[PDB]
Amino acid sequence: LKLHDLRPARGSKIARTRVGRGDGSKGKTAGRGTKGTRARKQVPVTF
RNA sequence: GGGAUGAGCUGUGGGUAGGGGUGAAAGGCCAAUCAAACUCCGUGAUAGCUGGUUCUCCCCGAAAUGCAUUUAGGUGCAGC
Ligand SMILES: [Mg+2]
Ligand SMILES: [Mg+2]
Ligand SMILES: [Mg+2]
Ligand SMILES: [Mg+2]
Ligand SMILES: [Mg+2]
Ligand SMILES: [Mg+2]
Ligand SMILES: [Mg+2]
Ligand SMILES: [Mg+2]
Ligand SMILES: [Mg+2]
Ligand SMILES: [Mg+2]
Ligand SMILES: [Mg+2]
Ligand SMILES: [Mg+2]
Ligand SMILES: [Mg+2]
Ligand SMILES: [Mg+2]
Ligand SMILES: [Mg+2]
Repeated sequence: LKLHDLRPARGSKIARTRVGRGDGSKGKTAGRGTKGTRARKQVPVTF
């Protein structure tokens, strides 16, 4: 009863990763690090 | 300082338009930009390049080597 009693099952919802938001998380390169192709583009799988 | 009756100077009106014009020829000039004007559109062109990418704490923690490469400052697989 009482919609303020419904909650999701544990582990079903996790927070997304926000990737360009300071040093305490994926810092400034947002997990890329590099300076080459992969810093700005994707490499085709066939390559 | 040169020309200053001449292949002179100048007013008004007109014509030639972009791979086109015009040039007593310098790649010169075509509205302060010309080895191909300007504006809008394709268009948020592309850039293996340069720059930037924003709150927190806990655990772990590298690599700068091999092979291949229109390859060597890029990338694929291996290694970590
Ligand atoms: Mg910073
Ligand atoms: Mg990453
Ligand atoms: Mg890289
Ligand atoms: Mg580097
Ligand atoms: Mg950087
Ligand atoms: Mg594709
Ligand atoms: Mg004389
Ligand atoms: Mg004289
Ligand atoms: Mg006219
Ligand atoms: Mg042109
Ligand atoms: Mg010359
Ligand atoms: Mg001019
Ligand atoms: Mg051209
Ligand atoms: Mg298009
Ligand atoms: Mg440690």
